[PDB]
Amino acid sequence: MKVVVRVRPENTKEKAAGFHKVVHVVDKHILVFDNKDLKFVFDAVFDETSTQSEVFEHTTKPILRSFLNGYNCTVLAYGATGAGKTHTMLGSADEPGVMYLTMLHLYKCMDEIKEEKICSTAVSYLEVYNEQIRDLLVNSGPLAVREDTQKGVVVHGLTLHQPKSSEEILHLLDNGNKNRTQHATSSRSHAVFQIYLRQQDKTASINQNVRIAKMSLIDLAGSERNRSLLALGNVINALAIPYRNSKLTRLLKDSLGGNCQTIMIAAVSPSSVFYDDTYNTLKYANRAK
Ligand SMILES: Nc1ncnc2c1ncn2[C@@H]1O[C@H](COP(=O)(O)OP(=O)(O)O)[C@@H](O)[C@H]1O
Ligand SMILES: [Mg+2]
Repeated sequence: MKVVVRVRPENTKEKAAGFHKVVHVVDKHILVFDNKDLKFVFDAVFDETSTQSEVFEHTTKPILRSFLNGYNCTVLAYGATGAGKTHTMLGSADEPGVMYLTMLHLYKCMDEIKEEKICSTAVSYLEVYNEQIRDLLVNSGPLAVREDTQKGVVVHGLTLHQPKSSEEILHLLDNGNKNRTQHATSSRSHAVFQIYLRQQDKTASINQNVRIAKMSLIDLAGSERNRSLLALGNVINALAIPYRNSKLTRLLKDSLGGNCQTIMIAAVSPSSVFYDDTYNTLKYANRAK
């Protein structure tokens, strides 16, 4: 598991009331929390000026190399409410986040390799709220987690989609985000965007049985002081396995387990009003390595 940290910039109000900053980014790998004057080291640290592109380049852009080699991949956006999880994963109208950037790059990579491999993909978007799985793109009752013969986790009843263009990708993700359980969006909504890749050699037959590769991009529930969130942590400690303890971890039974390429983007607010939130998130992220 790769672990990176994203420090968001303070908002207009926070700056006016200019309280002391609780996080100081030294360089690409090192930050300082706070006294306690704690030095943390991470695979990557993105400061207040980081663009979506920089985050993408150091997160899913490399992991896509693994995805196109048939490895399941997982990206977990973790941290307290207001820290940046959604801006990072979904983004805004001006700055599309990691889900969109990932999808465009995937489409570009599939086009580039068409002389070596035959590809097709689909995506789904679901929520876990209160141990209930809801399809975010079609109004349906809660769904259950099953397993195929090859120990692929399936969500029976989840709809699959094929947005071809930039705008369809944006529209799908926006619709999905608006159907998350409301509070603004509930702080306890986990949102799980998944991409399914079928890939085969040029010379294989068109119905060769091929394992579907899965990338999960996950905007987690807020960690501010929820069986799913804590179960996630039980699994993460463990690894460094209680997958069954929760709906979320059951979901990821095939997507965290050794083999998979996984990354955590710990989002943190730098303001001293979020001292405790940030301290806990930083300790959690430090645990995940
Ligand atoms: N790095 C960023 N750059 C600019 N604004 C950000 C950034 N990260 C978060 N924000 C802003 O702070 C806010 C809270 O971010 P959000 O992603 O919704 O938090 P979370 O999903 O972790 O609860 C939003 O208004 C968002 O636009
Ligand atoms: Mg959010």
